[PDB]
Amino acid sequence: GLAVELKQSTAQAHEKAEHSTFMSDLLKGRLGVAEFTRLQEQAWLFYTALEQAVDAVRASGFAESLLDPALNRAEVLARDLDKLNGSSEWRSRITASPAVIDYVNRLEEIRDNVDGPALVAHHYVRYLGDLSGGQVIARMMQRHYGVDPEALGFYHFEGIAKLKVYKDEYREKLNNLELSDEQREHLLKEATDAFVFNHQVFADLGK
Ligand SMILES: OC[C@H]1O[C@@](CO)(O[C@H]2O[C@H](CO)[C@@H](O)[C@H](O)[C@H]2O)[C@@H](O)[C@@H]1O
Repeated sequence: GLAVELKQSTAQAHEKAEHSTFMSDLLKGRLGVAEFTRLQEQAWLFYTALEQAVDAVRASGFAESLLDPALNRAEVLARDLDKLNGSSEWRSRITASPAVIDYVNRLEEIRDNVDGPALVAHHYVRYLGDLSGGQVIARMMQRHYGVDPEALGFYHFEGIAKLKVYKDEYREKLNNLELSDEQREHLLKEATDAFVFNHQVFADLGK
């Protein structure tokens, strides 16, 4: 099944992502609200691009049931940033890091080429992450740094009642997605690329 193969093919990349110095220090309480805010600013950039690609692919008629609009984060994230930054000034202030430029470039290639299988790979890596370790991240931003949960809306999925149930549903959708042999190979390859982009985002954030 695709869901298992995806999890296995990306296991090494997941571990490397999880143990990046920036993410490691952030989660262990060794940084601060400021760094979490820098992370969320960069995320707003790549989620904006991700969700444009999602919009394109869904509109094209591919992976429709997987591409649940309830997952959209860009507007929720903008409200978090308004809270974290104390105004909407950040919008005209933020600059993409070199890793984010590469990530956004890939996502815009996917969008404009309407590369459905690639988009699914990117969707899995980000959204299943948010529904998973993202829950731990939100808890630890509050506990380590006193971030108000009003500024952690990113990690809350309105009108998803049960996260584990949702993820099992998601994995079943992956398993039933019709793919040619090369589309499947491409999806798997792109999933590891997606993890590597995130690794590079964290590396730039650590400096
Ligand atoms: O579980 C998430 C993800 O982590 C991986 C590799 O990083 O597995 C590691 O962590 C698991 C628990 O979270 C352990 O059971 C496993 O032994 C360890 O390698 C991936 O396999 C997994 O999808």
